[PDB]
Amino acid sequence: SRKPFIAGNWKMNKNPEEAKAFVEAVASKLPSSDLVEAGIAAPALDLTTVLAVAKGSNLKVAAQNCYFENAGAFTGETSPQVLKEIGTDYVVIGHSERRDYFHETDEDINKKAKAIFANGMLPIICCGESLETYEAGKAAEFVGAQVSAALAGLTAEQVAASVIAYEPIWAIGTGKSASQDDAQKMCKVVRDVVAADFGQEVADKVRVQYGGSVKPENVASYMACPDVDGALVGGASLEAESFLALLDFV
Amino acid sequence: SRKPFIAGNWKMNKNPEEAKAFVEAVASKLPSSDLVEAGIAAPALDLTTVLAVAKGSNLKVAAQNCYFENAGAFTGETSPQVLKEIGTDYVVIGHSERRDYFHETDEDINKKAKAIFANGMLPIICCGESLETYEAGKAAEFVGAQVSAALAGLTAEQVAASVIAYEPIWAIGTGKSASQDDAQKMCKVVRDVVAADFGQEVADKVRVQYGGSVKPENVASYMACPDVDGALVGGASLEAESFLALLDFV
Ligand code: NA
Ligand code: NA
Ligand code: NA
Ligand code: NA
Ligand code: NA
Repeated sequence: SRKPFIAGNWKMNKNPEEAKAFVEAVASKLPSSDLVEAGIAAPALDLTTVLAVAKGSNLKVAAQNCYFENAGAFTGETSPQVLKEIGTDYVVIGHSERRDYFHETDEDINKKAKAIFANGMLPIICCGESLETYEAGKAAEFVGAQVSAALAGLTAEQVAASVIAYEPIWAIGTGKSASQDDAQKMCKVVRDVVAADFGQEVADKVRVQYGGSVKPENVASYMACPDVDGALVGGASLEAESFLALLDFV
Repeated sequence: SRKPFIAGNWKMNKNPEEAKAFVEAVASKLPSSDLVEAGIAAPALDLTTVLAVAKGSNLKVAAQNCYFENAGAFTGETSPQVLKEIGTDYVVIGHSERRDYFHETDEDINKKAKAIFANGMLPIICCGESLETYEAGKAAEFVGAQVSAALAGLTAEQVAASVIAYEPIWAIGTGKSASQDDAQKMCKVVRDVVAADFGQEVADKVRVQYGGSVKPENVASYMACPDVDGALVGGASLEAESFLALLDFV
C-alpha cells in the first residue's frame, strides 16, 4: 500500500511574496497526511520563505535541483547540505528541462541522488523518453537505462525510500496525447527495472509518479492505475485553487 | 575617477544563518560609499536573508547566476525578474566555473546581460582564457572576443554601468601563478576592447575587476594598477574579518 504523492513543480515561477501567499492559502487545507502526501517544488530564492510558512503543516517542500557536493567552488549552485539545514524534504533531479537545456547527464543524476541521501533528504528522480525514441519503439529500454543508471550504488533502503517520476516527453507536442494506459505501462517499466536491480520487495516500496498531464476530472483515474503512486504536476500547481483540486481523489 | 568595487564571491558556501551572521559583522563596518563599493555574491538560498540583513547599509548584493527569461518552464533556474523583485543589485554571469561545468556559452552570457538590464540590475560579466589558449599566445584575441560577444547589442550607457571581471583561468588550479603584471595587462585588454566597440569615453567608465588570487595582504598592490578597478574575490571573502581587510586600500 504505497502512499500517493502529489508534488507540484512550480518550475521557474513566483517570487517569495507570491510563494508565501500560495502556501498560506493551501497548507492548512490539505487532506489528512494519512490519505495523501502533498508537496511543492519551489525556486531556490523562495525556499526559506516557503519553509517558514509551511512550518507546522503537512505540506512537503522540495527543491527543483541541487549540486552533488556539500560546498565549494561551484558558482551559482545550490548545496544539498544547505537544503537539508533549512528543512527541505525532497529534491527533484533529472527533470527533462535540465537534461535538455542544462546538459544534465545520468552520471550527474546518480551523483545528485547519492548527495541527497548523504544529506538526509529524499530524491524525486525524473526520467522519460523523447518523441524520436517513442516513435522507434525504444521507450522501455531508454527509460530502463535511465532509471538503472540513476540508482546505481544506492542501498536497498535508499532505493525503497526514493521517488521516481516518469515524464512522457513525447506527448508535449501537437499530434501526441498520453493516456492512463501510457502512465500505467511506463510506471510499471520503472518498477520492473527497480525489481531487476534491487529485487521485487524493494520495487514494491518505491513510489513512481506520473509526470504527464492530469486534470481534476481525470487525476483520480490515473492514480487508480496499479503502478501509478502519484503525480509530478506542472502548470496546475501554480494556483492554490488548482493544486488543491488535484488532491480530491483521496 | 572609476569607483573601486570589491565583490566577494562566496561561491557555493554558507547557509542563511551563516550569511546573516556575516552581514551582521560587516554591514556597519564598511567604508564610505565614496571610497569603495563593497558587495557580496551569495547563493540563491541565502539571498532574501542577505538582502534583509543588509537593508539600509552600503553593502551591495549580487546573485551568482540567473537565466535569461523572466518566468517559465525552466526547472531549477533562478529568475532575473525575481532577483530584481527582492532587491538584488548585481548578477555575476559567465563565471569560469559555469562556462566549465555547465557548458555556458558566449551566446548564453549575452542573453543574460540583456535580461539583467531589461530587469533593472547590473551585470558582473566574467571572462578569461584557458591554459591552452594562454600557451598558444592567443589570450588577448580570446578575451577580446568574449567581451565583444557579451556586450553586443547593449547600449553605450549600459556598457558604462557594467562591470567586467577578468579571471586568469590558465592560473587557477593549473599549477601556474598570475601576478599584478598579468592583472594590469589583461584588464587593459578588456578596456581596450570596450574602447574599440563603444569608444574611449565609455571604456573609461566601465569598471574592470581582477578575478585571480587576491588577498588582504596584496589587494592594494592590485588596485594600484591603472586599469584594475576592483576584484571579484573568492576564498578571501568567506570570513568577515578578511572581507573587511580587502577594503582598507583606500
Ligand atoms: Na495507484
Ligand atoms: Na536592494
Ligand atoms: Na580545474
Ligand atoms: Na594560481
Ligand atoms: Na586601479
